[PDB]
Amino acid sequence: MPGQQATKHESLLDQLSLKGKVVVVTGASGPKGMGIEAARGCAEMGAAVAITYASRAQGAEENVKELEKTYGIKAKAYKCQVDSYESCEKLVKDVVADFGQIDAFIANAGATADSGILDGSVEAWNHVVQVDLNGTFHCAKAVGHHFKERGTGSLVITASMSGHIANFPQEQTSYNVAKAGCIHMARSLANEWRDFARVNSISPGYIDTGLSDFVPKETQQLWHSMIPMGRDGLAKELKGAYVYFASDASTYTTGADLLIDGGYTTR
Amino acid sequence: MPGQQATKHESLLDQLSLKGKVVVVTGASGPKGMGIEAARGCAEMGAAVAITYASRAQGAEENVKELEKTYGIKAKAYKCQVDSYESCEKLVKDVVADFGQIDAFIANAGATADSGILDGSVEAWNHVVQVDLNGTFHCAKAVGHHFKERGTGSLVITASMSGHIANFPQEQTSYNVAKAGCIHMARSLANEWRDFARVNSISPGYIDTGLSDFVPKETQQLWHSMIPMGRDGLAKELKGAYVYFASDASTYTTGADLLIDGGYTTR
Amino acid sequence: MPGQQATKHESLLDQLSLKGKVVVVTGASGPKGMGIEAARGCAEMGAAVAITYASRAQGAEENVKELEKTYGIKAKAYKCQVDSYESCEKLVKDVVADFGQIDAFIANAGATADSGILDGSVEAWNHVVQVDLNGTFHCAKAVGHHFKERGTGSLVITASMSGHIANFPQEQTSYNVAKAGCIHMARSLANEWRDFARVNSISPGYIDTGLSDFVPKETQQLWHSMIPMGRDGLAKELKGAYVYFASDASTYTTGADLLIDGGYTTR
Amino acid sequence: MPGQQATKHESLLDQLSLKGKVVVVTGASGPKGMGIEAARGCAEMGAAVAITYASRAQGAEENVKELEKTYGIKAKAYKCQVDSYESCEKLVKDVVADFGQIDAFIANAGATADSGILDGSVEAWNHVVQVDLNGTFHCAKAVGHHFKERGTGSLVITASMSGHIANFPQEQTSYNVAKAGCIHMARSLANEWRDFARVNSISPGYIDTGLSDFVPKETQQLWHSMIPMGRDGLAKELKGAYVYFASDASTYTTGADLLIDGGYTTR
Ligand code: NA
Ligand code: NA
Repeated sequence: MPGQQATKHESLLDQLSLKGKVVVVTGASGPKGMGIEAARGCAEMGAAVAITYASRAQGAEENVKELEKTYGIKAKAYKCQVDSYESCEKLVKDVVADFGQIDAFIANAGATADSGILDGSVEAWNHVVQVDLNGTFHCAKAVGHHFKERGTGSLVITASMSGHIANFPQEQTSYNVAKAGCIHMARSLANEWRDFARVNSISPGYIDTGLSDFVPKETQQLWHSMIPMGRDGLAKELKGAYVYFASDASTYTTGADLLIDGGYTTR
Repeated sequence: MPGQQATKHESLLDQLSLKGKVVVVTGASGPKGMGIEAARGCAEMGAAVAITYASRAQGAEENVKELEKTYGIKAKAYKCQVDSYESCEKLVKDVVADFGQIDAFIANAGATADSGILDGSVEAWNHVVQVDLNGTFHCAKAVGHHFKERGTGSLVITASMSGHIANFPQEQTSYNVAKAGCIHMARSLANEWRDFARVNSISPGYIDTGLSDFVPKETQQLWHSMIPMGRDGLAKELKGAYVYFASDASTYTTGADLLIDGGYTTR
Repeated sequence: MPGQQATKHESLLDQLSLKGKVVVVTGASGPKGMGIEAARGCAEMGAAVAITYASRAQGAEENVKELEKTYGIKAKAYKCQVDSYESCEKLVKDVVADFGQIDAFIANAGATADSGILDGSVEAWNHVVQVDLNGTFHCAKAVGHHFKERGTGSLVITASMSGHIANFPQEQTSYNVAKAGCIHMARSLANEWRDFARVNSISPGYIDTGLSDFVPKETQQLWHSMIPMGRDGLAKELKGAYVYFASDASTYTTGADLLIDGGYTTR
Repeated sequence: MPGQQATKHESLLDQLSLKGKVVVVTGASGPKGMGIEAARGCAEMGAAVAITYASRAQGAEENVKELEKTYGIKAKAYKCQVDSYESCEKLVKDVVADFGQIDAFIANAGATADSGILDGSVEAWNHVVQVDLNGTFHCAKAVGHHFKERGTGSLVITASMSGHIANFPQEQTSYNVAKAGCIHMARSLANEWRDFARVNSISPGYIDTGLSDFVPKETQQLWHSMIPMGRDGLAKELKGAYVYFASDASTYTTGADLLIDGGYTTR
């Protein structure tokens, strides 16, 4: 396939449709996460969906059941520890073997940092990066081989607004740096794979996935006052961006990043 | 504070659907241009579409007849000179009476520059600025008032990668600067209208709109060798983005810019 | 006459030195301010300095007297209404008639905005854009043709972080937009003037130029909490950057922007 | 002590002076490299420099010899392999002993890649990030502690234009990614250390330092044609920027990036 071409579709619903296509989502283990909302939308467009869990399959099995029944499409759960290259390789191999191919891959590494560099140890730095950055790389490396052979593919990397600015008042430089590396990785691979696959990143701001409770009333109040919208966003508001990049609705969009932060980076 | 709330739809198809809504597109009087494709996509989403045209009511009318016939929705043309605030004002006055409302407004003004500032005259800069910058500003302000009442709205500003880098080898700083202004304008307004409307910008790259003949095949190859995908975009590859921002599929995205340049900015 | 080569100087003090050179500063006209602190730093470098005043020439005369009696260099004042091309072109014709040449040009457009797009009028938008955006275009266009004849030059445009972000809680989109246009204008012009001059820009944050008394203390305490340095900056903190771009200390720096905001945009 | 206080000097020269101060440069073992030129510039300002070498002890010795001859300042070389945190911890400890203190730190971790993500091995990715990104973190963390101890300090991180774009036609995503994290490391750390030190980065473009390995002549022509200035930069053209961020001539500038690429990123 001499380079990636434009969509032969004039119809918008056809550009968005993922019938006959396969999409893998590394998140998709919880009930209201960025991951399952990515799987949700993709399934809604008619795509067979593969989803991964880190250590506990339970939540991931209950999602596969939900995705099948509600959207009536083939879905399966697989284990994946993005921080292990062997695990991500196995992921791509088992999926391709079960689904026959992989058209789009949505990677998501969400380890958080709990301090600044000075207060934090080296191990803790290394960890957030290994998982958040090296984790995304493995995903890309593992699936990029598949894409090059098929002469097609869309890689969607979940970054973060934290890849653009540093959150306040929480100190998490390790996390912000791995996220920025993630954003640029999207631009660099977009170019490296320019003949066969598209690469884009989405940078979400504060999104509630059900763990808002574990946050002090003050802390949240301060954050909201910096978000022009004045409220956290929801994962279901991130489903459109994911399908948008995984489908043929962006056949000319590669190496791009879309901040979904309620306007936080506007100030 | 709060301000704007998340979509009421869990379904992504319901998020994109523009049924029961009004969207106006400027400069959509051509066959295969960024403008019409933005109206086609929206119309496909089942929405009432109002388009505009600078001069010679020709292509606009045929588009109107064609948008109603293949999509079954209400449409209507309107003569508008974005470089005039009175004309935009009148545009939003009329549309609002024939359609009852405007939910989304897609602003487009692509006058171009054929020289640098040293070679161009002051008048040549004034014209590109007034049309491309002040015009988009005329659209925003005129619709802003309307949105501020209904407590809802989405303005999508069609910027350009030229607002990011300076094109080579053609000299067109006036055009560049203008678009840059539109890029940040949408960012500054996302903040200003945080209580009632979302504002986002799309930065297209080299889009073949059926006028490559007016450009030296030598120039194209040079452009092509700087575009990772090695080709020009097609306005249809842009409809998804316009529809993405103008609908309930992006209720937490305000102040964002999406580059659709085949990867041009990547290098 | 060759092109744009690296400095012939190995010593840093030699690259910074503006001995034998002529620099023009448009903002200086008062005892304090970004403009005056630029002239002083350049003068301290041994340059011949020409400064401008919008009117109320007395203040510009005072400064001229100071520079010459403090640094022992030659200096003079001229009137320039950056919003008038002819004024800027006459500004260049005069300086050169009296100085013989212009090596560096530091353009400053001071127009401020006092409201958002909705409350402000079109007249108000136009003014700020004409003065802040077009006025800088006028400056560059005026000094550009001279720089082209000599095969050398250094244009430094004073932008603002407002061109990077939207100030909070005051609404000043026109200003922010004009400022964005200016950051990109220096990028685009760095490429346009690539065979003869360099073009860079400075994006200062909150600088105590002498009007903090007007801004409510409550508002000033809010800004301060959003600046990691937690204070306003001082114009003496700008002269370092000014001589940097205007002197041979940056013969390979062109098309870049230097943020001096106390880490404001960092968040 | 509201965060960081502005320079007490009004004189630029007095602000640029580094007398009574100590600065360390990570890799100044060559004759015309970025680091030795940073070390000269600082010396010239009257600083006691402390350069390091990974293994080139003899090379670091010729430099110390020279730095002491021409500038008659105190200079000592040390061995440090940035990918080792232990080696950076003992770097600081040692310097603090021999010089009593460190006022400015200039890190320059620049190992290269030579291939893209698909042809490259996992270890190859790991190596570049560990030295270029984790290497830089080590320096920041090792010296960070010391800065917080004196409530003063400047860290100048040498990133790279590759941190902004992706080099063409050579594939080096790992390098670009590591550089991207370094740029954002500077902003995030600027915010983290807001109470005792500034942090900034320089993103040089292509620089002829001494060795640019074996790259076909035709590729080198390709690079030059993408550099508006049309030439490689020299390291001596980078010294002004290093001294700028290292001294008091930049007391309100923190969290910023300064591109020195002959205008490459401009396009
Ligand atoms: Na570029
Ligand atoms: Na911010």
